[PDB]
Amino acid sequence: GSEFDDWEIPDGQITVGQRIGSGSFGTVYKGKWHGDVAVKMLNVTAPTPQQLQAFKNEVGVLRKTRHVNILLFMGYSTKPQLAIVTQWCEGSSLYHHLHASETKFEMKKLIDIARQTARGMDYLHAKSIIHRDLKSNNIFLHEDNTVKIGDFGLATEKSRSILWMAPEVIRMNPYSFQSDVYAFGIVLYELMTGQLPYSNINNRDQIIEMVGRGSLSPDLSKVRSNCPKRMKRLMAECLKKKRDERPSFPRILAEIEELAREL
Amino acid sequence: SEFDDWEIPDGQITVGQRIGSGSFGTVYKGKWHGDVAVKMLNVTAPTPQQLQAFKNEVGVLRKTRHVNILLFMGYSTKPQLAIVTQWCEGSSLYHHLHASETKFEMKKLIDIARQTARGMDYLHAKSIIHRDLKSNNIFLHEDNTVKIGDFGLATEKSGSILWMAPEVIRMQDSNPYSFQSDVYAFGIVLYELMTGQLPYSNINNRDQIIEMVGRGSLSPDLSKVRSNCPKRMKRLMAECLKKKRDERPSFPRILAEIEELAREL
Ligand SMILES: [Cl-]
Ligand SMILES: [Cl-]
Repeated sequence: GSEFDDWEIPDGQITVGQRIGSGSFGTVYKGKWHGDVAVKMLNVTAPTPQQLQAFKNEVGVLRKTRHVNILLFMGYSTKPQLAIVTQWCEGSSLYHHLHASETKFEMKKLIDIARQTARGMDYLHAKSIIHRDLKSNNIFLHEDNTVKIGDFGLATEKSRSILWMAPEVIRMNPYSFQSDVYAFGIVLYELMTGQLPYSNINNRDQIIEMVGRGSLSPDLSKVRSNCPKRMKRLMAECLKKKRDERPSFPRILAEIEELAREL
Repeated sequence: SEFDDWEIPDGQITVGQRIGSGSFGTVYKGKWHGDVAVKMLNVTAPTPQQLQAFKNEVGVLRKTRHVNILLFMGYSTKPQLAIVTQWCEGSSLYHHLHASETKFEMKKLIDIARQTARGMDYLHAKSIIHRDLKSNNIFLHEDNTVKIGDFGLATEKSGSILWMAPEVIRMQDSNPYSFQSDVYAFGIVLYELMTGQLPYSNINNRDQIIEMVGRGSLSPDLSKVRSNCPKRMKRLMAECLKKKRDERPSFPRILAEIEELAREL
């Protein structure tokens, strides 16, 4: 029975702190409410009655999409600008661990992260939400070791980073549940290899079309030796160039769940 | 082995976010009865000989205390050689200036300069040469106090060249460091505060910078200072940046001068 007005965090209750970086539609800062929060300042200066109502509509979606493996929407703030407030993940991002700290995860941990990410993506798809922007950069590690997917919000506003782009997207509308599945395949690649795909190609433009046409795909030889065979097989499916040949997330999760029992 | 009441045992620190490289090791956020910073030292298999050398640095670190330098709170040996200090939630001056492009007010900038000079004044009164002062190891605490770090392991003592005095950059293999080369480093820091940038940002070749800064023929372009940088601060900056090192002012005078010019506001 709550309404949009009630999800505003009263002015002054959030102290905004260290700037973290850019996310979809805005800038992410660390903050303090009663506890740690993340605050994403939206890039909108003076919102028209139509843009405010759209913000209301998206917020309405965020309020009802809830799962242990996606960020919790905690409210929005109005001054100085519209902002989305969420819980803070002390473990930062998967990207930061894999590619910036070069943190060493053991195989069991890699697989647990893949499993939690698949659970999260499965829930979003079950709610008919297309993420469009899945990458290790917006997969977060909570202090309690849970995976929290982020950047799934403002989906409709979206329908108005090339490494995770399915070829049909990378050459072109083109976004689908199946393109989400591909980006997840790249995240599996990141996890199972410890590196970004195409690390041997220095020019984007070479990558953009070769992957687009289909003459370039991730080098699977870079996969760790203790990576389960099933996991390798699943990754290859999610990365199918023909989008209709990719598995869906109920299937992906089932495959990772069972594959995880064997351990 | 052999009890040391300042050592933190192998189980008691939780290492968290990797932050980055500081002198002589890697910095981590961590937990020891609360947030701390943990710097893991680049020593692999420490002999009991370097361990005693380290224990001696630790003795000096304990005694070096001032509101404007990091507090040495403990060390570890297992699983790795590490120094623990307080955590500064405000991160470094470098991160704000050149990564976040945080926009500080002139008053705040001058307060940071004032607090950093106080820290450097204390060190120099204890006859300590920092040797590596730069915006990267000037930290802002949650409570707004400036905390200087990276001054430890002085007896034990890249992108750091921007802060290197000309006599330092050209005699790098000859222990060129002095109280006066610290003062220059501080002048580069004033430069960053007053212009919002790294000096020589328009030049691509580090080697060109080393050579030119070494010959005295390249120096920070002081015209790039904000329009409202006080005249006294711009002059101080230029004195700290003198190529003749004995012509640079000492920190008691640098401090006094900043105190007053800040009062005029
Ligand atoms: Cl709403
Ligand atoms: Cl909530």
